[PDB]
Amino acid sequence: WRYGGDPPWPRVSPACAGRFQSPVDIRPQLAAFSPALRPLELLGFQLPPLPELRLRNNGHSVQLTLPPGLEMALGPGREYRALQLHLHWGAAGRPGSEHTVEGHRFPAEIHVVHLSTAFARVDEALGRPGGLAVLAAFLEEGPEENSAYEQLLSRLEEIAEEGSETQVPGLDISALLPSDFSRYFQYEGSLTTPPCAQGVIWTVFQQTVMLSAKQLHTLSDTLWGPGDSRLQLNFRATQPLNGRVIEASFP
Amino acid sequence: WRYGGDPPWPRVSPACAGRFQSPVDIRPQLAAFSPALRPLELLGFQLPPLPELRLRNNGHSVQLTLPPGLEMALGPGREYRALQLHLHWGAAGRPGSEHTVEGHRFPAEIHVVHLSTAFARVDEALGRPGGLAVLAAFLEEGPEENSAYEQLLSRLEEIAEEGSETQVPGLDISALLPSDFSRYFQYEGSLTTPPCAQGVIWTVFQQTVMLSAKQLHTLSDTLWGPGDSRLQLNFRATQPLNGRVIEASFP
Ligand SMILES: CC#CCN1C(=O)c2ccc(S(N)(=O)=O)cc2S1(=O)=O
Ligand SMILES: CC#CCN1C(=O)c2ccc(S(N)(=O)=O)cc2S1(=O)=O
Ligand SMILES: [Zn+2]
Ligand SMILES: [Zn+2]
Repeated sequence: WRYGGDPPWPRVSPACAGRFQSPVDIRPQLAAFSPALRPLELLGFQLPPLPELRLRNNGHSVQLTLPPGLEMALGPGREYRALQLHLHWGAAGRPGSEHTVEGHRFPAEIHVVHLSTAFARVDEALGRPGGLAVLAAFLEEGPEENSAYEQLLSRLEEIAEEGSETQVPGLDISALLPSDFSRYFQYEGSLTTPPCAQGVIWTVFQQTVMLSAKQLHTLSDTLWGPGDSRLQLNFRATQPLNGRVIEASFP
Repeated sequence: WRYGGDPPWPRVSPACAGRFQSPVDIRPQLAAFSPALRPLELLGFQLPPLPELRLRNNGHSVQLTLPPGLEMALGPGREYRALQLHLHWGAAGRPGSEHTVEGHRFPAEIHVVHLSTAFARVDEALGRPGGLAVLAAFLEEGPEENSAYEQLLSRLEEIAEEGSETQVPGLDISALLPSDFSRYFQYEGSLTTPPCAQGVIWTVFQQTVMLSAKQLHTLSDTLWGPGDSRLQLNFRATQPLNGRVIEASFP
């Protein structure tokens, strides 16, 4: 399968035509204030410089392999451990966030993928409710160079070829995420690529994160995808809610 | 394991010493109104007389094994299928519900235990997020007699012995529950007997079900448990929320 260019995704993966798919369009005034949504807890994310982390070009995105010990909680006793993170982005002049807010698509989007501590392996967790949790944040253009993201973007050139990978030194993973861990949207959806497994809890931060133009450009323009072809516009059209009510941690 | 004496429940099952156990004390004052909680939807609960259902005195409760085909959804994409239902009660002039409201203990309580459609069987579901779900309703003393419960209560004589069972014709299982599926409390808890696995979603109706006084005597008076003792006060001690917030489908 490929981003923008058949095969159609149900042909390759019928799950992708399920009723509860991701990403989705967030319409904050139809979201539901749920006071029981407490602040996110992220421990162990402040990594030292060694060991090094694997950063690969998989042709569908750039992916950082996170080590054991990144622990996350959506609620009391509802804990997770981070596996990896990756990005989604547009092209020159065009946005490529997966999730949108009232129609507005953001320049790019970070996804940090976690596994319920109730499941030992990802493949037990796939398809099961709550088995996987993704923290999503939006990246926009702001006036300043973002130093947390620079640590990755400055390494993009070395893995421009589809399938190539490099070791980067450890970074503070939490530094790539927004400021208020108490302000987010949450719904249950799916993987946004095949196999499109449902049961994924999606937490989308209410706050954005700001990158320079040199940094967003670097993100879309540096990487080569499948075929003699650029890795760009690697997002999925927003999917219908089909009766799902998006929740908000804030009024 | 039993209610009143040894063995102690953590010595049986380690999970019975978990932080997030059931039952709890529902203080509506502190419940988070959550407008994403829509009305519950049952399917296939209106059973014909054949096939018949096994009703058992397992020495801890009276338990009705339910057939295939009984579908329940907590909301869009949160789908379960019913396994069994059972009862908790007190004694003469003593209440026996597991859950209490602002300290109030009700005469008895019906549990309807469900399995997430993501799991083929209970052992896969235990301890997993949302793996099992229980619908709980309180039974109160009422003026007129309940004809739905008379179908079951009239058969208790036949299973007085501990470990005995009978076969009863099918019935509207939903008529054993309140008519209002829209107004409820929801929280994440445990099973209230070993192995006491967490990750269980408890939905507690605020509408009660009404049984005549004799019916409540029939329930509490008829059955025999371990030793030469009646089966009575077969509820577990109220457990602390330990930071969990109960949600409410209504303001
Ligand atoms: C099979 C398998 C697997 C692992 N994953 C994916 O394919 C996939 C696709 C999209 C995402 S995304 N856009 O975060 O949901 C995450 C994953 S994954 O769990 O790491
Ligand atoms: C192992 C196994 C099993 C099945 N179940 C239990 O042990 C248990 C305990 C308490 C309840 S209760 N009192 O409703 O929580 C229900 C079940 S069960 O799922 O049918
Ligand atoms: Zn993604
Ligand atoms: Zn019970």
